[PDB]
Amino acid sequence: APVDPECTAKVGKAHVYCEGNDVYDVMLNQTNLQFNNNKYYLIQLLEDDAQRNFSVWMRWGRVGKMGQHSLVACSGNLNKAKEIFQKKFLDKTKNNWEDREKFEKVPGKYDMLQ
DNA sequence: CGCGTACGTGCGTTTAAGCGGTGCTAGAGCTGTCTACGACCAATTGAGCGGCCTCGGCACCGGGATTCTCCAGGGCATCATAG
Repeated sequence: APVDPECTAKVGKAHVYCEGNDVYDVMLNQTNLQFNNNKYYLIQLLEDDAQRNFSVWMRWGRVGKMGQHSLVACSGNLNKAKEIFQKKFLDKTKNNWEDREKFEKVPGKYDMLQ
């Protein structure tokens, strides 16, 4: 579960935040040959060293290609960052982040990399 | 083969052409003279002609540059699809 080197705007200067089970770094994949879907989605929380100053990285596209990405900055509070992260994970998977352990692949939603 | 417009057809309106006359006069046409211009003619001579050279512009030949034609693609943007 390494920080993406492809995030040039953020590589080098920060360390991804995790907590045991709850790892706020993850890559999800969805393949579906019926509809020719083959897409991935990485999410990464990064902390500043000086202050409690966090950033949420999202990156998604067809497998292999960087496609598109978004940076939502959360210098305000890390809890906001958890909100964005967990809410988006639910939106995208229909699984809660606290209950991420018992993942059940519903059709047309992301699964993660074991 | 399709499409669109402009000319033919037909019909009604206007106006000067045609017609017929009258009248006027410019100039066409005729006639008579006479002169100057061209025919004519003979002699003269030089301008022009045939002949004869002759040199430089042109024909030819070759060779290379440029242009014209031509085709193959360098490369690169439209489009479908992703996420």
